[PDB]
Amino acid sequence: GRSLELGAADIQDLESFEAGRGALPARAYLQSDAPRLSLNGEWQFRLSPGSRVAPDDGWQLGEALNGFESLPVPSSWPMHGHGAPAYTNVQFPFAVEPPHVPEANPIGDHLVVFEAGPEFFPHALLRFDGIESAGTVWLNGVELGTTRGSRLAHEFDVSGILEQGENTLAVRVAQFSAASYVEDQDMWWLPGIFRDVTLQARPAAGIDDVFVHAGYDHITGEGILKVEASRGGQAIDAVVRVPELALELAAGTEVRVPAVEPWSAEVPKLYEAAVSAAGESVALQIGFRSIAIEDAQFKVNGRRILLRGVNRHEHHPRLGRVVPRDVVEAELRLMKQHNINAIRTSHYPPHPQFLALADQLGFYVVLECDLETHGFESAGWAQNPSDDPQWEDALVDRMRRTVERDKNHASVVMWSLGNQAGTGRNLAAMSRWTKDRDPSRPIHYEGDWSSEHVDVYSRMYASQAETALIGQGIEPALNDAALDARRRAMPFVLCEYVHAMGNGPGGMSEYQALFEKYPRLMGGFVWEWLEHGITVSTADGVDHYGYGGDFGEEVHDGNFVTDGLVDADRRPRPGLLDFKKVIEPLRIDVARDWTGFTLRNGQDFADTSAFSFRYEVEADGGALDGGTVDVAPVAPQSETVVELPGSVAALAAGLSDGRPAVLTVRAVLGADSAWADAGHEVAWGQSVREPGAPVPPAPVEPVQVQDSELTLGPVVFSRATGMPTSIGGVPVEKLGLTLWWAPTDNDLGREWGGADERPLATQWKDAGLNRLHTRLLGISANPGQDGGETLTVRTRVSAADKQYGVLVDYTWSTDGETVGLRTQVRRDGTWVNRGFEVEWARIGLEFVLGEETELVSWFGQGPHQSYPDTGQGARAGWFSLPLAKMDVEYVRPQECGARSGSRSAALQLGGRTLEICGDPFALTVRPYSQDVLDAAAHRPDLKADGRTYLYVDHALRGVGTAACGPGVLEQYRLKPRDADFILTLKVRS
Amino acid sequence: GRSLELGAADIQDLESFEAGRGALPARAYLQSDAPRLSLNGEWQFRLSPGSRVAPDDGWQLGEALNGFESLPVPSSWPMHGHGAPAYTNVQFPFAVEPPHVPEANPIGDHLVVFEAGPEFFPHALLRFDGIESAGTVWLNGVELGTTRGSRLAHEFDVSGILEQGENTLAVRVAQFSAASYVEDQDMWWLPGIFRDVTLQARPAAGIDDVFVHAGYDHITGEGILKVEASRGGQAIDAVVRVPELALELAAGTEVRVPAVEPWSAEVPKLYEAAVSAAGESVALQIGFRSIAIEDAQFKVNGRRILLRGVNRHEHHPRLGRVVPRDVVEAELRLMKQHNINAIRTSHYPPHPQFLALADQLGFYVVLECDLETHGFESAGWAQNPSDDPQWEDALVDRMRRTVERDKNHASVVMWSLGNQAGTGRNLAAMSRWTKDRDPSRPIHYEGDWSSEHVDVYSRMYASQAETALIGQGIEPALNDAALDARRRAMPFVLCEYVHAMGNGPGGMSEYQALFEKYPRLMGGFVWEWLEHGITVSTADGVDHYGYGGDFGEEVHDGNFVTDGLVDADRRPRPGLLDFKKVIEPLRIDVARDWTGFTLRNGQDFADTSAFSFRYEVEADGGALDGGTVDVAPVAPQSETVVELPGSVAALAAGLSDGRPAVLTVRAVLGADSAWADAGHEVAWGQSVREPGAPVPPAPVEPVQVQDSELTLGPVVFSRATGMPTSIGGVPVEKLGLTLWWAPTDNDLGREWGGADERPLATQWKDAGLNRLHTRLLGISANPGQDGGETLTVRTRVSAADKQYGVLVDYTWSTDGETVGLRTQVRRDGTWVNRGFEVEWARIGLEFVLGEETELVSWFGQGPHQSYPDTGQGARAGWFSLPLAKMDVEYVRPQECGARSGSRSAALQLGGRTLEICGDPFALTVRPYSQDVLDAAAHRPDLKADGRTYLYVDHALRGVGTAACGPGVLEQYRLKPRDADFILTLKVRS
Ligand SMILES: OC[C@H]1O[C@@H](O)[C@H](O)[C@@H](O)[C@H]1O
Ligand SMILES: OC[C@H]1O[C@@H](O)[C@H](O)[C@@H](O)[C@H]1O
Ligand SMILES: OC[C@H]1O[C@@H](O)[C@H](O)[C@@H](O)[C@H]1O
Ligand SMILES: OC[C@H]1O[C@@H](O)[C@H](O)[C@@H](O)[C@H]1O
Ligand code: NA
Ligand code: NA
Ligand code: NA
Ligand code: NA
Repeated sequence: GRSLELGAADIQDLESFEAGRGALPARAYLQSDAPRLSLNGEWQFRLSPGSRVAPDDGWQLGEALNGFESLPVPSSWPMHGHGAPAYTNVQFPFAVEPPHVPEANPIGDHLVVFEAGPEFFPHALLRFDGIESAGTVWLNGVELGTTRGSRLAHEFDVSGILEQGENTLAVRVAQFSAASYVEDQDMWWLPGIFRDVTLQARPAAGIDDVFVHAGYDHITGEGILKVEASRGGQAIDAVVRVPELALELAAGTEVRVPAVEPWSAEVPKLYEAAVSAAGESVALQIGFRSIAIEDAQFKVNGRRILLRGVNRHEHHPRLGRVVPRDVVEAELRLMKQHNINAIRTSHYPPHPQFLALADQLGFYVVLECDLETHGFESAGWAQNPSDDPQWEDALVDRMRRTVERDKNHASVVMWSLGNQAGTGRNLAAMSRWTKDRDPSRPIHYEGDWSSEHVDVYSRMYASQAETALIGQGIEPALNDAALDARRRAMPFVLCEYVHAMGNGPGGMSEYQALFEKYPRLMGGFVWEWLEHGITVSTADGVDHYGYGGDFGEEVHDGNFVTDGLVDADRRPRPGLLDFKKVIEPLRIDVARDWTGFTLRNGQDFADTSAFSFRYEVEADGGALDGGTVDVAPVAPQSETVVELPGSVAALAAGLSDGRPAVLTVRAVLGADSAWADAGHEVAWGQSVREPGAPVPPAPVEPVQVQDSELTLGPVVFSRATGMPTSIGGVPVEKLGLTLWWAPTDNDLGREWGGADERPLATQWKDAGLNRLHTRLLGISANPGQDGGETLTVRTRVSAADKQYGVLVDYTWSTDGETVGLRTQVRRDGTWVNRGFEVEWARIGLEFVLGEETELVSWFGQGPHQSYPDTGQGARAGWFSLPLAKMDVEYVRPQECGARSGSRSAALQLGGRTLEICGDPFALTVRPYSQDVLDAAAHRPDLKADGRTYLYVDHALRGVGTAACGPGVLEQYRLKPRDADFILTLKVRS
Repeated sequence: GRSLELGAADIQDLESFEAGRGALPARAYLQSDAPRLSLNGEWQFRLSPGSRVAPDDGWQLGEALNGFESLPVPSSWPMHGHGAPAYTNVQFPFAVEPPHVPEANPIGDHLVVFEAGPEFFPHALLRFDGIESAGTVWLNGVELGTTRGSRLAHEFDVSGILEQGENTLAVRVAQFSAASYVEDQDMWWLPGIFRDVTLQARPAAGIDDVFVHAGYDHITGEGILKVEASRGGQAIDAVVRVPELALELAAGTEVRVPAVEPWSAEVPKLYEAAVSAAGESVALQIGFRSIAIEDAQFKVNGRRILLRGVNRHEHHPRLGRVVPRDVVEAELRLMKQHNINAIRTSHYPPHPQFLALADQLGFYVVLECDLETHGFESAGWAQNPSDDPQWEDALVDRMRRTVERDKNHASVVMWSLGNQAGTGRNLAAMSRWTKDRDPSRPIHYEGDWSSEHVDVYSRMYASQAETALIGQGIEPALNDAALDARRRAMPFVLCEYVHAMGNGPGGMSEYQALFEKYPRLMGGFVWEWLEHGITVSTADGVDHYGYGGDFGEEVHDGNFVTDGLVDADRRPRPGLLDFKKVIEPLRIDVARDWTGFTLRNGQDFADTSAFSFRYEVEADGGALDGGTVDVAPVAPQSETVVELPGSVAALAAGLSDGRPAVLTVRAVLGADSAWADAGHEVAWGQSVREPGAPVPPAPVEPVQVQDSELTLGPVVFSRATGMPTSIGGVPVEKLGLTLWWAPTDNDLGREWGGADERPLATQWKDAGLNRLHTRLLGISANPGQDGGETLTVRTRVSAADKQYGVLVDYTWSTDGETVGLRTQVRRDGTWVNRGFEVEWARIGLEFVLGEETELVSWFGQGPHQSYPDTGQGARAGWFSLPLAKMDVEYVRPQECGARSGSRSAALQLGGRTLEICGDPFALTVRPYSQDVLDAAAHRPDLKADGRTYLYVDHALRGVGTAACGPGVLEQYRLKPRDADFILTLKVRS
């Protein structure tokens, strides 16, 4: 019969399996002297909820615009009130039935008027560097075409459509399209024209495309240069000038430069070049380097390299997918400042401006195509576009555009087909296309472990153990003997490892030792550089980051998008401070006798001439000595023993026994670089003269007994509970055993393997670890010394409904000045619950004091937190921080702020100071309780209550990376056990 | 050394394994002419948080009372502001380490001054009928003793301690003691002196104990009477008078009464008797009945009986464990009014006054000892007191006191050792003790399935299938051949079945048919009679019930305590209305031709003389005919065919085809009974002349097309969505498919068996059933009739991230007056998620109307809700209720209120009325959405939004009893399938 539905045609276009239509051939992004006009600025924007109600009212013509309001472009429009951001990880936010699209599909109509001078005639084009996800483009009312591939560039010919003077550009953007099925990255869904829009003139006798080939003969030191130039796809005559190298050559001819300085992330040497035809000149930066796979090793310029990498998404906490250039420059500088040398453009090509910065600052780049079909996995990959022939042209297009845009950049050392897209015919087609087009760069793809269509073997989150087996070449064989032979000849990369969500990542050091030991291991890229937090405010206007669910999403994945080394505003997390140290390119081992240090240059190409080597001896009262020592340049992968000045060793010999002192040797920048100023720290090592264990105070002065209180020097006990009620005028509200901490994001993740896959957080809750109860068994005084008396308080700790417990005995002693506390812990019964062994977070004490703390000082590791499998970046020394600065501003509050390896601590409580000494303990000080910390979903929920929560831990569990990847390694697990530890306390007024 | 802890002695007493000390021998509760004074009234009360701080300040003497305030006694003191109620099911609220007690142990000091006249001298006693959990008792400063067994009676001799005139009674009650380990019932923890306190004189030549033996010879009709009387444990001479039977006999001699009328729950004949010694007379009610197990059947007075039972806890929503006498009488009347004939005193003996009411109203009683160790189960029963020899005397005591108190009551037909206490030596000792003491009553205990120490085979929540196998005697054998032979000779009882939590219970009819078919099946007792809800109010003072967690509990079990047939205030839930019908003691099957009905007397002893048999024919406009028919008494377990007056059949023959009419036959009380008034309904049956399927309207008048709307008679469609936007001026805000409902408590329970034990609620959430999305595929008009046109709207329904869907096509038609809606549903793809088949809650439509509804009327089943496996109590007829009265006030809001079997419906929306007809559909009407219903944890969270949510379901799932016991039976499950159904709509103004 009849057909009455609306918008069927717009929707049928959105449901297209094809690439964009009407676009010029894909080419490089080129700096050209051709006239250009940026259309970035204030556009007009109208939002309709779906195609069926998007007006077809000739709005493209620019006149009589009702419903339109101002909107900046580039933009991610949900970041400007229009709709809301939405976060899913794997799950699609719409029903999975490709190529169909939901009825709720935000449609954004963009319109801008601009002036086209005569220099854009006769020929010109319009360039869009990114539209998420489907663009339709009209100029002065005529349709130029459509765009597909949200992070890829499209160029449309406007010759004979651009009119001199006023022009009107109209763009209809659909959030969802068939392309959404192939853009399922773990990140926010954010439609918009989110990258540059540019009018460019195309002069006659110009240059459309250039393909730089710049190799390096590491034996002769020769460069191998060929620069290809074309117009309309055909090779053209052009001249290539490289002044610094005294070169003038024809485009299209290979020459041998007698001697070039080769490009690497370490020494990113770049030669300025120009490719000139009659009507247009293109300016290039040329880095001479050759990539090769040899002996199951990934080599640049003849050397195996070590990738110290991160996964870099593009995200801004207020602008969405638009990352301003000053943020890009700052964050790339920040990466270099933390010894990073490699970037994976997870999981799509970056802004085109990124590539020149990577060339200049020096990163080995894995440039990744915009392709991810992860949400088909949950259905056994049924309908996976990667293996559906109908999607072949769309996916080859995506790969073509990815390669063509960035093929001229030395920093790109690998092409990646995409991410988490399964296996399939279209991936093979993308590989063959890339391999034919650009043999000079190995192909990467992790989704197909057989590695049939790639040149490197890539995995995500392989455990340290499996990595060690791969490093030795003894991983299990593939069933296919041919494929196994190929894959065993491949070097191995962790495209994602040590997931950096919340407190953590743990186990980074164990990976690094393998990277150093085994040449086949190329290194690894941390998942991920940044947290995708989005700024939002509450009533009082206090700012904080939002995550999945905080924007009304029907389906989401919560804080899983906040999984980074820096926050959305690029403030480092402790994991980055640790990472910087783990990947430091020099190793400095200070001799115990302070006569010198062993120095190993862990770089691949550079020597140590860029570094100044500094030493300082610090003591309780500050610096005793310091200076700089001169070090003959150490070659890459070599080592030497540097003598320290004799005054240092002599100072060590003169220290009275038990006086703590720390010798630190640092390698800093001898001069300003392009990524940091002179004096910036790159590497360091220490040797510590530990303080002698604190003398327990003689048990002098007998305990005083009263009706309800007991008194032992400065300590007052409740005779009912047997617990201290004040120490030296400091009110104590509670003292008890701790075995639990507020779960980290890692603790909320499933630990696969074994019959028990409950997250540790759930194991703890089931076991009652968060709700310990204490029963008093007895209190007794015993002869001490010369009248004095110790006080022993015996308790048992358990939880409601459990038969297992620990016996905890506190023996107190005092000489009137310092208080001696010995704690003994003994397992009672079998610590099994729900059929599995219970594990502990800690063995420690919680002191709850009835006064606030202004300042915390300690001798130990710092300044930032450290847990058994983290804190590589925490060095030995003396530290002091205001209470608030002891905390860590994770988006979801969780256990954090512990300072492991403390020998002494001092809390300033108003006018008094509480001092704690003893054998190594971890230190934590909070203005709120653990229950307040666990309950909080965002930082504003953390309310101070005027108390001080002081945690002193004899033992801590590790933090691992169980949110995604390995849990805590065996050596850092904490099974129930017996324990004993001494402390001394003292209050100064 | 020294020992400084406080309260060690009080705590060591609380940790005692022994029974109470200093108490008189256990005896019956006896109505005596001895002087008595109740000390119930306003006592003084002081609360301390534990033994170590409970003052030892001579408070027992009554002078200088600081910290004391007024408190009524009996009381559960947390119900009066002192502390808070706390609910755990299985889990103990304290660490499990018997006999030890937590430091947080509320200690309640009770004190009262009273006057003792001379009639309490020389000898007297003090009687406590219940103290939870540990009592210490002083009178005028001297310690009488202690109490253990919280629901058991203790009596202390006060001779020479009671002083003439003023006396001061002091009682220190500890909430927790070693006894708590054996009182772990699924209920609130509520300390207090919660039952009577009584001063009783003990005259010389009195009677301390009496033991009535009153058997019945069902062959001769003789009574067998022996009344034992004792003083100080020794048999004494007394005279027994039974006037009605012309008997005067000696105590201690067995006589044969020539003819007695025997006692049963159906005919609770009681003979008044007095047992008199010189100094005291005891008044008794004697019911002659004999209990016997024969041929694997439980028989009373020579007949197998059917138990129609409930589990009766003692709970009051504002007074806790104190249940006022008028509530006890009312609720027992209410039970009889719903055909219940049996009570299990779950899981402790009731108030002593209960036993006379049960004798008088008529219930077969399972009287259960106060014993439950359920919380040791989770540890493999390690340390279970039931098998720990140190607990033998305490547990034998409990059983002794239980039996001695109530052994004289005919209503007690079984003794139960306790509940969920595992297996063990002490249970065997309790059984042997009871068996020696009172052979006249079989022993019940469910915890030991081997049944070694019991006389009946008892289970909880055995499935209908397993019950059928037990009923046939073909359940699997025990390993022990001797024990198997014993158990197979036992009749079988479900001490708990068809858990009545929230919407439900389902599957009651399938159990009942087995009880009727198989003599070995004794029947069953529903878990439980009442919800243990506790009254609380919010800001505006609106009252509602609280459950676990609503009182600050650290560990609890939420609404699992609200699992009853009536609410805390004894308002019936729909499950009780269904239960009443399922267990109705007469079966009335009305003949299709309306000539008569088959009547089966399902009683065990009584005939049908107590019933008046009434008929009524009702039609659309009300009653057409009615009257009473006389029925010659039908013997128990017999049946007959009763003719109806010829006018009834003739009326059926005269009905024009399609005119609905309902013949109902009811058996009501011919005269007032002791539990209801004359006319009270006991049983009923119906025969319905169904209305003819509604004629679909001729598809006349063609559909009108506009830019954004389509019009088809009274219906206006949105051309974008293709859905109605108004019908006859009634705004329609949404129309779509439903497959999901707000989970019931049953849906939140694990369905054991199979690899999938996710609750159904979780299966639905994982599957996206609660978040369906609809895509429009096409809208088309088609030739109807004489110009007219149908309108077909094709849609697909799925959910985000899922590949499965349903195709839903709506074909609309109208003649200008009525609207015809045909809906077609077709499965698209395989409905599997997380590896398991998805099940649906329903196949229906949700109409969301933009106006409120005042009234709902329908022809179908009613007046209360009905689901496929419930609604036995809903009868056919015409019903009309205000919107609010369509809802069901479950404590936790959940799916409820559906009216299955509807043929027509009418919603009054202000001035207009919306009418729905069609083949059988279920009807639900709410002022709030399903998401609001699912989110709500208490009724105050249900906010009306001014809309009407109308649900019309072609198919519904059952509700089952999966919260505890069987899920939905196979025949009521709802697997994805294709479906089609027609409806007609019409708006009257
Ligand atoms: O012009 C349409 C097509 O032209 C091809 O030559 C080119 O490889 C593609 O980039 C595509 O855009
Ligand atoms: O390419 C084959 C691989 O595919 C992955 O998706 C899978 O998780 C691996 O176990 C491996 O089989
Ligand atoms: O008087 C103490 C004991 O006396 C026994 O004769 C009696 O069986 C028990 O009830 C117990 O109370
Ligand atoms: O008495 C033996 C029984 O004990 C129960 O606790 C158990 O759940 C049953 O499976 C049965 O073994
Ligand atoms: Na992914
Ligand atoms: Na938290
Ligand atoms: Na229980
Ligand atoms: Na709910």
